[PDB]
Amino acid sequence: IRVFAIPPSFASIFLTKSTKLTCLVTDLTTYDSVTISWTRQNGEAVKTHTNISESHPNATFSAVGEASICEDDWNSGERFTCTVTHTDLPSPLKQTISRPKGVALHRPDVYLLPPAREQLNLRESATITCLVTGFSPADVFVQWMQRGQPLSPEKYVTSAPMPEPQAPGRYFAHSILTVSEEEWNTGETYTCVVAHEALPNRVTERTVDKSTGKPTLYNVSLVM
Amino acid sequence: IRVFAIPPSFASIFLTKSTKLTCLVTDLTTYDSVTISWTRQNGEAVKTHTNISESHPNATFSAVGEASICEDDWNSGERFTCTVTHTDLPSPLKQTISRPVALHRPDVYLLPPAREQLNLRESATITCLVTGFSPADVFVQWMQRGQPLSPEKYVTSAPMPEPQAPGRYFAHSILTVSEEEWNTGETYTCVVAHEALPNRVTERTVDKSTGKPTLYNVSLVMSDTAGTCY
Amino acid sequence: IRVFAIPPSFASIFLTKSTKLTCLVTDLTTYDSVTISWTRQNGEAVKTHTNISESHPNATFSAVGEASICEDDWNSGERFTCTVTHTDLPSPLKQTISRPKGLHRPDVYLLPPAREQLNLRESATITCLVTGFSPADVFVQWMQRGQPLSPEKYVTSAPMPEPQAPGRYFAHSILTVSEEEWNTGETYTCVVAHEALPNRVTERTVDKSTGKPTLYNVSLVMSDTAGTCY
Ligand SMILES: *[C@@H]1O[C@H](CO)[C@@H](O)[C@H](O)[C@H]1NC(C)=O
Ligand SMILES: *[C@@H]1O[C@H](CO)[C@@H](O)[C@H](O)[C@H]1NC(C)=O
Ligand SMILES: *[C@@H]1O[C@H](CO)[C@@H](O)[C@H](O)[C@H]1NC(C)=O
Repeated sequence: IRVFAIPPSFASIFLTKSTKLTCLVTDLTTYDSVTISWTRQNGEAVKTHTNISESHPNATFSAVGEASICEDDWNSGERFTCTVTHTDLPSPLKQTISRPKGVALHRPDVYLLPPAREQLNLRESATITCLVTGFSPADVFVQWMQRGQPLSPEKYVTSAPMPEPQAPGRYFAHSILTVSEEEWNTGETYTCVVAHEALPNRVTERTVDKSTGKPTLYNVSLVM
Repeated sequence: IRVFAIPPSFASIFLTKSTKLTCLVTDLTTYDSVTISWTRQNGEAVKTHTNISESHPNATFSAVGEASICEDDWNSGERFTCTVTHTDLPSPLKQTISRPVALHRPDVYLLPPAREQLNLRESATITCLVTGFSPADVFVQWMQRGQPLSPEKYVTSAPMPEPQAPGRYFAHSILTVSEEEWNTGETYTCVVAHEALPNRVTERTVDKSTGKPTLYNVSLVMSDTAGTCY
Repeated sequence: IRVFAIPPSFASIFLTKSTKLTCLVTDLTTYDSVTISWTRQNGEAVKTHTNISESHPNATFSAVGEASICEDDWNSGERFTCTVTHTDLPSPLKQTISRPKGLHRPDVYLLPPAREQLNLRESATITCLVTGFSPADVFVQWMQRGQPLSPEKYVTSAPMPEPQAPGRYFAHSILTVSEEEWNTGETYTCVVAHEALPNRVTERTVDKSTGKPTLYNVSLVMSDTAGTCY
């Protein structure tokens, strides 16, 4: 008799440029032929839903209802409801879900930290992280692109959001990039883009090179 | 009715300098005569539980318990079971917790702040990158010339598993400090204690003198009439 | 008729992480049918020992016995008594050994090698100086990269009180390294252990050029019109 719903975060909408509504109903009795539907605040009908998940091997039934709409409807303020109806249910339960509004809105600050000098001494690998702090809300999406070509999602893992101790309403995140030491010698800019709902373009990247953190080495002056 | 028993994490052992295991009962009604105890592999005298809770906001009753054991009798494979004889359950509830993997020495690296970060002259962040270690639950803290900092100042991160390495983990630890408190000192040695090192505890420190790789310059002067004494 | 006893040194509880008490039985006649064991002031069960020593050819009784205990029992205040009964001396000989019941943090000052040693192009000596710590009997070890070196590579000097401060001590520990291995760019950190630091473990690392950037100011003059000055 447990009902849950995962709201569509900004990190998932930015992937396919389209929001998706999902509902997770677990801790129920294993039975088939379960009707899952979505109802709006005004009762307007929703689009066709399919791709219903099966039951878990541990005697747990899970039903997922997919519904794709535009970002304007989700940002307008309309509230949805994951209605679950079945024979064993004495009454059709309801659960509302929407986008919480009324929080802070600060533009993210990207600080691409250069790799440490001692890391390159081993000549084994090199982990370049992208420090992003001072943003609201949390759960932002970051990735890496190789001269415009995105890399595989497996290489980079987004750190879990966590509130900043020195800030009342800001968060921070990390995104490492494990690459070989010999690779970061002929370019490898590794632009760190950030997805947030405060920037005018919602995307901000930084361009670096091998001689980024190293200051000038020559100061030769000519006197004539 | 579920009973949990959180094993003593390595982070709490080093900080408190004393091991302490907790085994409490949950999902129980508001009944009295609820006693708890500790049973070892063979069964001997244990420490009496103290600091009993009162109640919970969700209309339930619980009783936590702590004991005092040694550190050598934990990594040898010994098990500790907290047997609770509930009044409403004819069968006593027993929870056995113990410890068993590969061991890799952690790698400690300190990342200096970026050049563009100091241009704002608002705050400075120092990250001590720790990667390639096993198992998880590693405690990372910061100090200042031998004086430890308050736990509210520095906050560690979660032990996210390394994607490239199938059996390693990486952690992060930020330290937001003022911009003016960086060019006059504040080494902020990154002290980290792990259970896969010959010396257990290791620490590394960085400062502003780590850079400037012999920034030399040669004055090229020719066909000039200065009339001075070099 | 005197039974010696070796107190648990701080240098022995860190290298092996196992504090064990041992009382040396000497100055007695060599005979069989003897009872050697350990007793505690509390009055609980005490583990026995093994590895009985041989017989001294100079007609001197010798016996060694060690038992494995925990680490918090010695620091709590519990006393351990080693009583040995001999046929010639029926009177028991009680040997109560306990740490004194009553402190400054050590300072690691890694002295860089001089230039005269490198001029001979034979070897290089790196010493680690630690001053201002109490009490004595500390442990100094050397580690390379991520593993310790051989025990014979470095020898730790005996503790000696500071002639200036009556409540401070100092220790010395040198290390032999070739010139080629010194200019490679290694660390050769000095990690010690003390019973007063918040983490009890500290280490300091250096490099070939870690003190100052050592910038240059050389000027190249190729003008034949600018005269010189005496
Ligand atoms: C060389 O650099 C130093 C420090 O950067 C500076 O003081 C000196 O004036 C420079 N030499 C010349 C000829 O400008
Ligand atoms: C080198 O610099 C020092 C101080 O910067 C100065 O005293 C000295 O005269 C300089 N050498 C020459 C040859 O001018
Ligand atoms: C030494 O550095 C000073 C700047 O501090 C500069 O004025 C002088 O010309 C330098 N001496 C040389 C280049 O011989």
